Amino acid sequence: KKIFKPEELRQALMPTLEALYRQDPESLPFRQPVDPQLLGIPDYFDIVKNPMDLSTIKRKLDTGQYQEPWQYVDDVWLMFNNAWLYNRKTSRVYKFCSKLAEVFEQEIDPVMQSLG
Ligand SMILES: CCOc1ccc(C(C)=O)cc1-c1cccc(N2CCCC(F)(F)C2)c1
Repeated sequence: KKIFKPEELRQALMPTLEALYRQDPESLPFRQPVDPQLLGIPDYFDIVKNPMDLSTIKRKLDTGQYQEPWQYVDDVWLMFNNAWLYNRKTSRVYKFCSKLAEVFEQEIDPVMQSLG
């Protein structure tokens, strides 16, 4: 049973998160937690029960909250699923989410092979 050290996870997985941050404009809606009052979308927390964003994932990596790589992947996918659930298919946020999911799939695969 492989035990992953926090710095091993940070060194392997942080570059995949940085690849999402580097997408501009597509990462802009995801860099900070959704603020429904500021954005004028007060129904947000009625629809999205478990919010997630890039800055929260980065903090979890920096503070050793993930014991296994799949837990990090689950949080990235939670962020994507929240955006596809909440936003309309024609919206900027939905299409930007779809682009981030393509980028993430490409970056995470070789990294998971290396962590095996
Ligand atoms: C359109 C209502 O804002 C949102 C709705 C939903 C969600 C989620 C993640 O479900 C996010 C945002 C959000 C948050 C910050 C910035 C931005 N943007 C600023 C730059 C231009 C832009 F990238 F197109 C959009 C969008």
